[PDB]
This record gives sequence, C-alpha cells and structure tokens, in this order.
Amino acid sequence: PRGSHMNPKRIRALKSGKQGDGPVVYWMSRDQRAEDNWALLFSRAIAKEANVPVVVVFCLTDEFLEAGIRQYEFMLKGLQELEVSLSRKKIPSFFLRGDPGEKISRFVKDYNAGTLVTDFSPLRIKNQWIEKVISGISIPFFEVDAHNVVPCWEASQKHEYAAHTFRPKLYALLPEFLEEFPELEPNSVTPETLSDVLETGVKALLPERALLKNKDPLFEPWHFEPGEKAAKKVMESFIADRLDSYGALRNDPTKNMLSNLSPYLHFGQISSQRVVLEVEKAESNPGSKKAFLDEILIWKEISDNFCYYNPGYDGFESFPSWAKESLNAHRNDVRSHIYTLEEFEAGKTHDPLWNASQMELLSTGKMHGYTRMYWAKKILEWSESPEKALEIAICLNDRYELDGRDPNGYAGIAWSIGGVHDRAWGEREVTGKIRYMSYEGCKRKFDVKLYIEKYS
DNA sequence: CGGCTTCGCGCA
DNA sequence: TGCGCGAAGCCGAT
Ligand SMILES: Cc1cc2nc3c(=O)[nH]c(=O)nc-3n(C[C@H](O)[C@H](O)[C@H](O)COP(=O)(O)OP(=O)(O)OC[C@H]3O[C@@H](n4cnc5c(N)ncnc54)[C@H](O)[C@@H]3O)c2cc1C
Repeated sequence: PRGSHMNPKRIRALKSGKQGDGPVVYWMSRDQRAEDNWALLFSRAIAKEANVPVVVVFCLTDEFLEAGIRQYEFMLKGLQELEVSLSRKKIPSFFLRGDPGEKISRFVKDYNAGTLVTDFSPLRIKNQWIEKVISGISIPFFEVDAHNVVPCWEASQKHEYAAHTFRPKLYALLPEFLEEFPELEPNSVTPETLSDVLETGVKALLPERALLKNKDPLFEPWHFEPGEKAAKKVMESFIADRLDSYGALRNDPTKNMLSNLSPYLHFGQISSQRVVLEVEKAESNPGSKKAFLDEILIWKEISDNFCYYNPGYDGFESFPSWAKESLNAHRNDVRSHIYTLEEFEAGKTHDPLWNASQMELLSTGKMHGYTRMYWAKKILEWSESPEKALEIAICLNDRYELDGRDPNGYAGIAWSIGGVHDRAWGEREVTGKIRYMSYEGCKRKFDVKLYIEKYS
C-alpha cells in the first residue's frame, strides 16, 4: 500500500473488499500515541493514496469496571492530551462507548468509511471484537503491529519455548525493522465527550476503591504523570541518569534505577521502538545496554508471542509438560500457610517482605521488577491449588498494576508460577520443580529492611 | 552435547 | 557484593 519509509511486513490484511470512497478510519486500541505510531502512520499512507484524510476512532469498553481508578485516570488523561495532539494535525478523534463489535461496525456505516485499520494485540478480547466487526463491514481490515519493533507474526511462527531460542530470531531481523519514524503528515481537508466519560466512570468505581483504615485512598497518583509528553521525559531521564547504573541495580528495589516506562508502554503512550532508537544511539555502559535491551526486545515481545500462539495464556494448560506434571504431583502436599484472595490483597501474610511488595503495589501502582517474582512465587507456595494461585496472581495483577491486563503480565506470571520460558530446578514440596525464591536469598542481594520500612 | 534471565548457597 | 557451583528438564544445532 505505497510508502517509501514503509515496510509492508508491519501490516497484514484481515478482510479483503472494495475500497470505499470515504475517509480511512484508524481503530486505536493498544497504541495510544500520535508520534511513533506505525498503525497511525500506515493509516495516513492509504489516506494520501486515496485522497481522503484519516479519522481516528476509539471505543470505551466496560473492561474498565474490572480495573480501578488508577488505570482509568491514567488512561483517560492521556486521551485528553492525545485529542489535542491529533487536532493540531487536523485529525479528528471520535470516542465511542459500548461493545466494539457493535459500535465500530456501526460507525463504519454511518460515516461511510473507506478503510478500517487497527493495531495489533494478542489478547483474547481483541480477537473477539475483530471477528465480529469483520462480519459487519465490507471495507478492508488492515492490522498493523505498532507496538513491537518486529511484528509478532514475523518474529516467530510458533510458540517459542524460551528466550535463547527466540533471541537469535529477533536480533537477526533487527537491521531490517529497527528504523526511524517518519513525521506524521497532517490532513488536507477536515471532514462522545472525554470530560463526561471520566466523571461518569469515576463515580462508578468509587465504591471499589482501595481504602485505608481511616477511609483514605491508598493509591498515590503523583508518581507517574500520564500522557505522551510526560512519557518522553521519563525516557530522557532514564537514559541520562539511570541507564548507566541499570545493569548493576536492576534487581535492587531499594533504588529507583528502573526505566519506569511500563505504564506508558502498556497504554501505548510511548513507542518501545523509539526507546530502543534513543537507547541504541546512547553511549552508556555496554553491560547495562544489553541488559535493558534484552528486557524491552526479547522479553517484552516474547510476551506477545506467548499470548498470540497460546490462547490459554492465563490458564494452567499453557504451562509446559514438565511443570504441569510436577505441580499435579504436589497437589496433596500440606501447605505451610493458606491465604485467601482478601488476605493477599490486604497484605495479611506472615511475610513482611511479601506485605511490603503488596504495599508498594497498592500505593504506587507499580511493584519493582525483582519483587514481582517473589510476590508471585509465594502466592503459589501459600495457595490451595496451582489454579487458585494463578487466579489470585492475575486478579491482583490486573487490578492494581498500572501495567496490568498486558501480555507482559500474563507471560510474567506464567514464568513465576508455571515455569513458562523457564527450566526445572531443585525438587521441593508444594512448589515442585518450579523456580524457588526465599527470604534469605533476597537478604543477600539487597537491603530488605530498607524495603520494608518504606512500605510499612 | 551445550546451555540455558532474573534461582540458592558457600566463601572470599 | 561478586563468583562458581548445584539441580534439574529440554530445545535445537548436528
Ligand atoms: C509475576 C509478574 C507479573 C508482571 N506483571 C506485569 C504487568 O502487569 N505488566 C507489565 O508490563 N509487565 C509485567 N511484568 C513484567 C516486568 O516485571 C515489568 O515489565 C517491569 O517490572 C516493569 O518495570 P520497568 O518498566 O521499570 O522495568 P524495566 O527494567 O525498565 O523494563 C523495561 C521494559 O522491558 C519490559 N520488561 C521488563 N521486565 C520484563 C519481564 N520480566 N518480562 C517481560 N518484559 C519485561 C517491559 O516492557 C518494561 O517496560 C510482570 C512480571 C512478573 C514476573
């Protein structure tokens, strides 16, 4: 579909048909940004070829009721800033509400759209909406991978067992797909309220807030400022101040040495490809360079690979054969402690470091990367069944994490609980052959006591 | 056969 | 803290 600085492998056809004489419509779902957006850039390319400007649509689904205010305000505030950035380029953004399978298909008919383009997401709920709107339209369906540097259907054609088998595949395609983003061209001709949906939603999830003893909200919303502009400042501060000391302090939660990009990376408010471009050109510690790149290239995009080829990514069936047999044998093992969902949620466990890990999650909305494994592995060790452990982990992850409901989370949880993209270890009770993490192991690697006192 | 993200453990 | 080893199952280059 035309284009010079345009790789056709980033885009794939989902439904062929006659191209309508109306404007092309971009169904923004996962990448909520104007700059460095392949799906938006590709929508403008066909816009110029057909001499019809691009319009952007968005559907607000009730999946927000499953999460909390922290993710709702972080997402709506970025959309208000996005609405004014697209308006400066003469690109109108339309914010629908309801079922995407019935609202997107309808909006195509009333607006008489000429071409429909959407972003890529390996989640189950994304494929269900696509199959419904396909059966209700006749204009094309082009799906562009604007999140990953290398498209998911191009990086690997099967479920990759681990990273050492996926690392060479990704790095070999890097010189072809790691490129610079062309500038978003504004529209030639020009031819639902964000302020009201925010206040309507907030009053809905108000009773479901996470409160303290004195009816005080636990969440602290001054840690991460949402938006595209604020996301860029986070990257520049990470590269200039934290990139050098990443490789040595990436596993220490007492020091804020992480990029803190996951909330912006999940909602699409910042492009991972842009971060790699700025990182690759940066002159920093080579050890820290590869360590950060492997996290945002190999492990970030294997999560999409795991959720794209395994529909049951959040279930016990996606676990490898060795892990399923080990956990099935240890189902009758007596657990040293048994905690329900309410006790895990409120930090009512005998482990102060697990409670501190939960306390950081409740207050800041972003647990440290290293403590997320201990927070997840101890859940399996202190649960009725491996299914109940997976139930609690996903529920507590998708509810309070600013980067929840992401393939990065489902793959990360399956690694800690089901050994996905991992190997077997010493045989233990309850845990089985799954990788084991202990309190004493954490004490020798970082100052645990400093982590506890910070979060009570 | 070699080697696996992030494991624990003994010992400078 | 930093290093080498242990315990475990299996992909994939041959
Ligand atoms: C049990 C568990 C649950 C997780 N839940 C989520 C989640 O809900 N949402 C989420 O985005 N990630 C999740 N992670 C993955 C990882 O912990 C986070 O991406 C990271 O901690 C976010 O902090 P950061 O961006 O500052 O880390 P950084 O060190 O700055 O990481 C840079 C980027 O690399 C990617 N990345 C980092 N660590 C991992 C990892 N272990 N696996 C895959 N990609 C990674 C992310 O895109 C991240 O933004 C989870 C991991 C585990 C083990």
